[PDB]
Amino acid sequence: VNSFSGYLKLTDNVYIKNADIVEEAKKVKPTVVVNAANVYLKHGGGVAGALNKATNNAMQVESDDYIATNGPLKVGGSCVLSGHNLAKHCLHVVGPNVNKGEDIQLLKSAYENFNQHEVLLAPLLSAGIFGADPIHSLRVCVDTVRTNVYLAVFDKNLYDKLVSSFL
Ligand SMILES: Nc1nc2c(Cl)cccc2s1
Repeated sequence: VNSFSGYLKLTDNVYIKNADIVEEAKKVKPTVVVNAANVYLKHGGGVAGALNKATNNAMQVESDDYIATNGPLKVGGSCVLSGHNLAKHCLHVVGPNVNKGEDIQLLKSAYENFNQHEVLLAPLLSAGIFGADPIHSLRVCVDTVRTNVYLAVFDKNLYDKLVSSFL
């Protein structure tokens, strides 16, 4: 049993809810929250910008030190950093950004990072300002992630379309 409430069950291991991920993290304090990161961990807007704002910029400060030591992530890659006030850990995952011309086949590699964690609160990778089709992102998630994933969808309209169209 876990703390997640109000989710629709899509499969054995994938759950979905219309919820503001910043507000969901604050309520649940999950072991892992996933950030929709870029390779520079520059959390300016989107999921990254919203989560970073909720940490009072502490996520960005920590991220800048990580990049100064390690250099940029790979598209499809990830790193584990602090969850600050939102979670124990934040898994920063880089899905491909279609608005930069990145290979959408890298979306499966991105979701494979989730399999290193037994339970996660996450957004749909490469959705929103990363430009991918969220219906596609949900299909790749279901077909790739084997651990227990609780997906948060900000847009009520999109949430209802993801559920109604789910095979
Ligand atoms: N507070 C929140 N901001 C966002 C943004 Cl900017 C994108 C996607 C989901 C959420 S939840």
